Amino acid sequence: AIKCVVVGDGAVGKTCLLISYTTNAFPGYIPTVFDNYSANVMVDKPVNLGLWDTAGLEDYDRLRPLSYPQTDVFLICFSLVSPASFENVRAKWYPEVRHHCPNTPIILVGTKLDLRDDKDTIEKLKEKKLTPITYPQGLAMAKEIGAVKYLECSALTQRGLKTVFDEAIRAVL
Ligand SMILES: Nc1nc2c(ncn2[C@@H]2O[C@H](COP(=O)(O)OP(=O)(O)NP(=O)(O)O)[C@@H](O)[C@H]2O)c(=O)[nH]1
Ligand SMILES: [Mg+2]
Repeated sequence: AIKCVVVGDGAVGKTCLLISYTTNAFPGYIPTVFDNYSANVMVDKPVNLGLWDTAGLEDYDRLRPLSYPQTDVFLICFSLVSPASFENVRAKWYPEVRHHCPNTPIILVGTKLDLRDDKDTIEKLKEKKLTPITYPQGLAMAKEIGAVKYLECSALTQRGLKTVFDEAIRAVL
């Protein structure tokens, strides 16, 4: 099995992405405490992928890193429509992962891709003087954190969803 650990701010869509990917179902917001999912996947070919779905809420900061030993690949996730979560990629998640796992490959994943170029979402953000994260900004952030790939997905439409796991696996094999 490959151990893939998924981290990122509360509500960015970690659980939706894992459940959408393993089951084709879309939940179902219940904040995660901790869950383990597993998929037998064909990449490039069969793989047992163990997915560790972590708590994004700050109450679990002291506990979350207990999950980290032995990880094969990390997914650091941020919502493409939440600039705070994007800044936390380098302000919180990158350092927390690296504190514990200096070497383990990171994939940076921008989530809720279906909302990024949604007009109502862009309007609401604009009122707040903010704008969705664009692909080149995500790429710059991937570079700044030495992520091995930057990928965008939607758990809702499944755009980009398979490639996230193909690349997590390619990162390890
Ligand atoms: N529009 C859209 N909404 C999404 C998508 N993925 C998740 N959401 C919404 O964002 C909310 C948070 O989703 P969830 O996966 O539970 O977030 P989480 O990162 O696992 N939060 P926690 O760290 O607290 O477990 C849910 O209401 C969910 O339906 C998406 O791909 N598109
Ligand atoms: Mg969750």
